[PDB]
Amino acid sequence: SCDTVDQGYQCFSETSHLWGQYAPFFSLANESVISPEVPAGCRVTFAQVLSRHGARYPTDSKGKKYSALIEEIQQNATTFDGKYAFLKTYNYSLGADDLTPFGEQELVNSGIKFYQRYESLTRNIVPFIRSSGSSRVIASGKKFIEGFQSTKLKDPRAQPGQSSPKIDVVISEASSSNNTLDPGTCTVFEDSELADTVEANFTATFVPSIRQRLENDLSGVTLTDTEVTYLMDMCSFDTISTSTVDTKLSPFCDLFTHDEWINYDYLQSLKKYYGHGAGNPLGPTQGVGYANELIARLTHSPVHDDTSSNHTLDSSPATFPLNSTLYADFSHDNGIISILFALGLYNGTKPLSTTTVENITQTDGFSSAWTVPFASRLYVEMMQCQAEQEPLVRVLVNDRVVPLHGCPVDALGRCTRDSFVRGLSFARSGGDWAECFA
Ligand SMILES: *[C@@H]1O[C@H](CO)[C@@H](O)[C@H](O)[C@H]1NC(C)=O
Ligand SMILES: *[C@@H]1O[C@H](CO)[C@@H](O)[C@H](O)[C@H]1NC(C)=O
Ligand SMILES: *[C@@H]1O[C@H](CO)[C@@H](O)[C@H](O)[C@H]1NC(C)=O
Ligand SMILES: *[C@@H]1O[C@H](CO)[C@@H](O)[C@H](O)[C@H]1NC(C)=O
Repeated sequence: SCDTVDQGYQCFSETSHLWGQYAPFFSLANESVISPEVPAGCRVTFAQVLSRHGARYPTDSKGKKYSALIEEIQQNATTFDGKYAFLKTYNYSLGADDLTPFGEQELVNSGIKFYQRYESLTRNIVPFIRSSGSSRVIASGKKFIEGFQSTKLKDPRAQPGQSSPKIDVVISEASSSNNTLDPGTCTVFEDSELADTVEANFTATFVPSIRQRLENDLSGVTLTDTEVTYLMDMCSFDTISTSTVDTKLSPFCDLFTHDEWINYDYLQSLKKYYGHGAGNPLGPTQGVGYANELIARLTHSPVHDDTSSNHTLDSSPATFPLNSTLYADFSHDNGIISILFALGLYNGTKPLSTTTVENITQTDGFSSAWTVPFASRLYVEMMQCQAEQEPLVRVLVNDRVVPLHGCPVDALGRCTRDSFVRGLSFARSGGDWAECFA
């Protein structure tokens, strides 16, 4: 009941919604001031979904550190009581890198939801599908296709025995690969340390108090600030790795107060903002490949790009068809942040304060949790309306209508295609990709 196909993960939302990019997808449809519904007189003629992979186990690296930290807490501490008792016996048995059962289901759900929302097209049109080449992203693509195909089969209006939807293109994450979904070739951006600095500066403003209380409660234990954030991370990973994802919040969660979760969440928005978003000088530049691919799709014309795009892939109709109506792309949070910013979507957002928490009003809709949670989705729609000769573009971020920037937006969040594309002059010029090397 608190976890559904349509509304996502609304369980314990006072905690679970502040885990940033470790938050399980939760729908923001009700938080949308503008209605997500197709307006009257309007028909959707195009839909692209860009999705993150689903909930996962910790990376092997982080998982070794979590697991070693907890042993140390077990070897050293003398008092494990009250909220701390569970820690004496806690037996680290999380897996590593792979999607969890819960994460698998999120993407099945996401396929169901995309199939249903665009049913008057998904009934007879097989989406053209791409995925960044990482096992968890690929597996996610296939779970999404699973749920989509299940729903098509049950739909009385679906044209049956069409080819299956499949992952048409797996884009390489190798270091030499031009990957629009998650670029790794911008040498100077790859070397950036802005995020780390910001992370440390902000963690120093709220973590030491927590560190202190933990050392106080667990006599014999001594912790770094970084270690405290590991036990904060465990609250998400120990909640959504288990069978009890829907019924029980991890015990890690209750070692920290709501106000500390607020800082945690904000910390997570900072890492993403200065790591991959407008805060980082080459962050939005990581999104221009995809933005140029998006424009080719919207205008049914050849990709004009010389940043992250692979030309062998994009100049062939087989691996980059221009008229497929429906498209699905699967990737990582960091690439999705860059793309969100390269598309102008958060150009109402002032650079985030590195010293003080900012609520979702101050940041004008930007947060890690609101943009790239586990199984995040972005939908780009093109629609044709009664009073207008031109197609109108509309964008939703996790079910929230996000008003376009760079073009004359109407009160429904939309701009004409031609003006939206013209607005994307930063991506059209290649953004700051020339600086990847000087
Ligand atoms: C572009 O894609 C092709 C086809 O998958 C591949 O073999 C080649 O490595 C890619 N080139 C770059 C620069 O990514
Ligand atoms: C546990 O004690 C060891 C050895 O004294 C020390 O080096 C380590 O930092 C302590 N760790 C924690 C998490 O308290
Ligand atoms: C890959 O991107 C680089 C850097 O933008 C570009 O110059 C090169 O020609 C591209 N290679 C392919 C196969 O698209
Ligand atoms: C968004 O603002 C950035 C901030 O520099 C600018 O480069 C970009 O062109 C703007 N994009 C749109 C669509 O307005």
